[PDB]
Order: sequence, then C-alpha cells, then structure tokens
Amino acid sequence: MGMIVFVRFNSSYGFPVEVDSDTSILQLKEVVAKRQGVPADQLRVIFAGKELPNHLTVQNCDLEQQSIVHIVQRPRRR
Repeated sequence: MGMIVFVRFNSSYGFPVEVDSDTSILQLKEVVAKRQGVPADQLRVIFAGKELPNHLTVQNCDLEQQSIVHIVQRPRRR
C-alpha cells in the first residue's frame, strides 16, 4: 500500500515518490516545483508516450506501481 512512481527531472535517473490512487498529476508536479523552485504551471509530466494533464489521478491513467515519469519545463530554452 502506497505506490512508488519515479520522477526524472533534468537527470538520467528518477527519484522515488510515494503516491497513491488519489494523487493527481498537478500534485506530483508540485513535488518538483518545490524541489527546483520552479512554478508548477511551467512543468509537464510525460509518461509512456503521453503528456498527462493536471487533473488526472493515478487510478485514472496508466501509472502503476514503479512507473517512471519524465517531468519537463515549459517554456525552456532548447
């Protein structure tokens, strides 16, 4: 109980985040906004070829135990 999803932000590897079925994408983004000092509205979550919107929750999308997501910043100088 209590799932782990790994979060990769500007790194080659993702850190473990305890989440559950009710955790939303916006909330997950907020863990990174607080770690990087960047606003959550300038962050996006990409998972298994899908950029996931703020309101979706874990039980409402394909995230499962130990999924790894890639959080990127927008806008960001390329």
